[PDB]
Amino acid sequence: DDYSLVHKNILHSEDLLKYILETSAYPREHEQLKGLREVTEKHEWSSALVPADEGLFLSMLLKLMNAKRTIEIGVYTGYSLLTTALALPEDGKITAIDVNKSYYEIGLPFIQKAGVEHKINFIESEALPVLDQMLEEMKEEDLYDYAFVDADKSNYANYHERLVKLVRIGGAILYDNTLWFGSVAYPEYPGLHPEEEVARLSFRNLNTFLAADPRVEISQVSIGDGVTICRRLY
Amino acid sequence: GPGMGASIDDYSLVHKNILHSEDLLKYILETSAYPREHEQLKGLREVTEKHEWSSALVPADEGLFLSMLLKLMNAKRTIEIGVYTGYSLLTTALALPEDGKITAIDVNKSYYEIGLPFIQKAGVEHKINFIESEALPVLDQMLEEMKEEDLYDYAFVDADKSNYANYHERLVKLVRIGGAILYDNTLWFGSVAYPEYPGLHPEEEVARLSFRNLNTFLAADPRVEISQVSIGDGVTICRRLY
Ligand SMILES: Nc1ncnc2c1ncn2[C@@H]1O[C@H](CSCC[C@H](N)C(=O)O)[C@@H](O)[C@H]1O
Ligand SMILES: Nc1ncnc2c1ncn2[C@@H]1O[C@H](CSCC[C@H](N)C(=O)O)[C@@H](O)[C@H]1O
Ligand SMILES: [Mg+2]
Ligand SMILES: [Mg+2]
Repeated sequence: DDYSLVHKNILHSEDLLKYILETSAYPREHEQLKGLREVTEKHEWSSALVPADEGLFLSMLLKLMNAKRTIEIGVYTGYSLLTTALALPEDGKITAIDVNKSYYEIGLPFIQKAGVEHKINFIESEALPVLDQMLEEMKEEDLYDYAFVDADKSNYANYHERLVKLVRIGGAILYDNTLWFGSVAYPEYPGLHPEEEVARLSFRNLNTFLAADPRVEISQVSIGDGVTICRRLY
Repeated sequence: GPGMGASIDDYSLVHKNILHSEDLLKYILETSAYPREHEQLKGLREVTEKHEWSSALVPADEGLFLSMLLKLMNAKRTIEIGVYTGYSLLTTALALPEDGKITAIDVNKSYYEIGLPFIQKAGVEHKINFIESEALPVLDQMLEEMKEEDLYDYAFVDADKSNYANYHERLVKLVRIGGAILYDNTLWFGSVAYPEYPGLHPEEEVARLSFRNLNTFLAADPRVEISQVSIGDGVTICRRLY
């Protein structure tokens, strides 16, 4: 974590974010999500964690659209994955993909105690080959309702070209961190780790592309670090 | 407020935003909102920006989020409480299918008639039943006449800010199980973040205290699941559980 941006907020004060979390998020957070978050807070990459207010937003979307089959790309310790698994019905199904299974094992005991591991097919791999392989075998009747994209930041455009064919018409594709700590707002942004700058430029290009992509409708939402919701049109 | 009482000259929060910079908000609007905004929404927004109550207008990024929720949940029958010039109402009517139906309520029809030419030009006024009235008597009459068959899929609440809690007690019975109730402005320019806050007009302070109480109440209400979203001035989404 030699990164520069980890502690930057997109909201105007730490006090405002704290108010949201303490008033509206933590009281509604499943005990196993609380447990998973607290153990993840001890980890070196805790800054990658999907925050608790964003989690409840993901859950609300899944329930409002009556999602049943989803894909979760970029799992880390499993906060967004457990959010999804708790939101789905008892017979819901999730394909979860991450290059690093050791991160998943940090949160897996909490997923198991929540009683939802049976919904999850965890695949340890880089996401792009898995999505390529899904496209070759995907039957139209098995298209996903919802995809959450939170893996290699520099690769979101490549994920998008597969996902617009893997989610159903009317299904949702959510891209996490599309404001990149607010640093996308300017053509140049000093002081970044070179990997952070790669990600920043990738998101500026992605945001412009998705706003013109005729295959989806979009809504960029200033929650967490920015989330762009895409809905497949055809 | 826009509906009744104090003028805009007294208000203290109008120039605040919940995001960390105006540059970030401008980036969101110019990159992701304006390119996806219907030309009649653009026209309605631009005429409304010149009105004395422009601070109450639902912004363009929030509008596209409302549209996205409506479409993802396949909403068909909705209620819009607090219309003003009609930005969120036109957003809803464009999002709904051709046979969608909206019950729109506002105490001031003259505000609505500012936006009506754009709604007409957009070709979706046929979906809208506009009712000029305070909202509570209308909702109470709906409670007496409603059958389970005709419950609303979605309600957008953006009327008298001091009175959302009373709206909520009706809407949890008027929206179907699994349907959505959205409360607008629940972060009130960030001023909800402290028990005490300096220098607001009495009406702004009454609204601030109302939102602090509402946010605590909704988080404790077993009838709904919630998500408070830091878009616009804060939107709290509620989903009816029973
Ligand atoms: N090419 C790749 N394919 C799949 N996963 C990748 C990847 N590159 C990085 N990742 C994974 O992407 C994750 C980003 S952090 C994901 C956070 C998680 N969604 C949450 O709810 O908190 C890390 O776990 C990392 O191991
Ligand atoms: N008691 C009441 N019943 C119904 N409408 C009310 C009301 N008190 C105030 N209002 C109306 O609530 C509106 C708040 S501003 C609404 C903004 C609008 N939703 C948008 O998309 O921009 C004003 O038009 C005001 O006239
Ligand atoms: Mg992320
Ligand atoms: Mg409002």
